[PDB]
Amino acid sequence: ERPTFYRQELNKTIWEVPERYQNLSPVGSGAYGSVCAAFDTKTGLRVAVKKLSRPFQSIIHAKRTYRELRLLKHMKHENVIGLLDVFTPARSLEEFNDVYLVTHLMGADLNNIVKCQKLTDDHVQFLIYQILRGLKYIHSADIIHRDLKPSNLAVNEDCELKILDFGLTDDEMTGYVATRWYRAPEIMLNWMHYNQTVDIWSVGCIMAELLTGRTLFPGTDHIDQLKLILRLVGTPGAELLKKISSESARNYIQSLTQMPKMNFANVFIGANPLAVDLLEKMLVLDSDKRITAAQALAHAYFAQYHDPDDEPVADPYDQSFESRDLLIDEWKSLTYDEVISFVPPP
Ligand SMILES: C[C@@H](Cn1ncnn1)Nc1ncc2cc(Oc3ccc(F)cc3F)c(=O)n(C)c2n1
Repeated sequence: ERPTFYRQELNKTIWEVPERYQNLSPVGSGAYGSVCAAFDTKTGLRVAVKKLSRPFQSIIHAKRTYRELRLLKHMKHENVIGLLDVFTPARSLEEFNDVYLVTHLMGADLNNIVKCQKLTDDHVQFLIYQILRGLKYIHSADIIHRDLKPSNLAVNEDCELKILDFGLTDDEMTGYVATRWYRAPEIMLNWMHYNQTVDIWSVGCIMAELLTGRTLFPGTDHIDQLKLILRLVGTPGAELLKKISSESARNYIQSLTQMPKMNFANVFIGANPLAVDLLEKMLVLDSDKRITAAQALAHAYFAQYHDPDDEPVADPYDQSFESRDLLIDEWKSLTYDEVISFVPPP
C-alpha cells in the first residue's frame, strides 16, 4: 500500500517523504534538483534523496524528468549510481507534480578527495578500473555519459566508486573551468556526430590528473584548451580532417601549424610504463581509434583487478522516446507510469 508521508521545510521548500526516511539534512545541489542525506529505516542504508525542481514546468523539463527516471531505473551496477527508490506524495496522475529520487549516500566526489594531490599507482589502478567497469556497463546499453569529470565520480572511504549524472549551458563552459577540461575535442568544438569514446577521452584526462596531481588540459578557453591538447597528441592528419563534418571547424584546424605527437613517457615522468601505454591509447584525437571500455579493462595495467566474469553488461535500453515529440501531460503520464511500476532492488 501507500506509505505515510510527513512534511518538512529544508531548502526553503516543503519536502514530503515516506516515514521510512529519517534525519533529512541538506547535502547541496544535484542535477536539476536539490539533494538531502537521510537514513532509510527500512534498509538501514544512508541515502541521498533528490527532489526535482519544477519537473513538469515545460516540455524540456518534462522530457528531462522522464529521461533521468528512465536512466536511473535501468542502471543496476556496482560502479553506477542506481535507483533505490522513487516516490511522489501524489495519490493520482492529476495530483502528480513532484518527483523524489533515492540512491546511496556517497562520502565525497573525486574532486574533493584528490585535488592538487598525486595518487599512488595502486590507487589510480583501482579508481580507473572501477570507472571503466561502470563505463563498460553504461556503454553496453548504448548510453553515453557525455560529461564525465571528477565531480561526477562519487567515492566512499574505501575508494569504492560510482558514476553519477550519466546521459543527461554555454556560459558555464566558458573560460578557465573544470566543466570543459575533461571534454573530448570533437564535442568541445562540435566537429562531428560523436560516439561513446568521448567518455574514454574523459577517463584519460582523469587518469592523468590522478597520476600527476595536475589538470591535464587546464585551458583558459576553448581555443587555449585545443592548443594544449594538440601540443600533446599532435595536430590531426588528413584521415581525421575528413571526418570533421563541420566545414568551419575543419577549416580552422587546418590553419594551425602542424605539431607531432609528444613522447608520453617524457610527459608523465616516473609513471608506470603500463599507465603511460594506456594513456596513449585513450588520448587519441581520432575517436574511431580510441580504446573502448571493454578493451581497456583487459589492458595489462589492470592485471590485479581484471576479471572477465565479473565485468557485467547491461540489459537493452530503449531510448526511442528521445526522437519522440510529446506534450507536457504526455511526458508527465509516462513519468507517472515509471514511478508507480518501480520495483526496489534486493
Ligand atoms: C555528500 C555527497 C558527496 N558527493 N558524492 C558525489 N557527489 N557529491 N554525497 C552524495 N551522495 C549521493 C548523491 C547523489 C546525487 O544525485 C542523485 C542521483 C540519483 C538519485 F536517485 C538521487 C540523487 F540524489 C547527487 O547529486 N549528489 C550530490 C550526491 N552526493
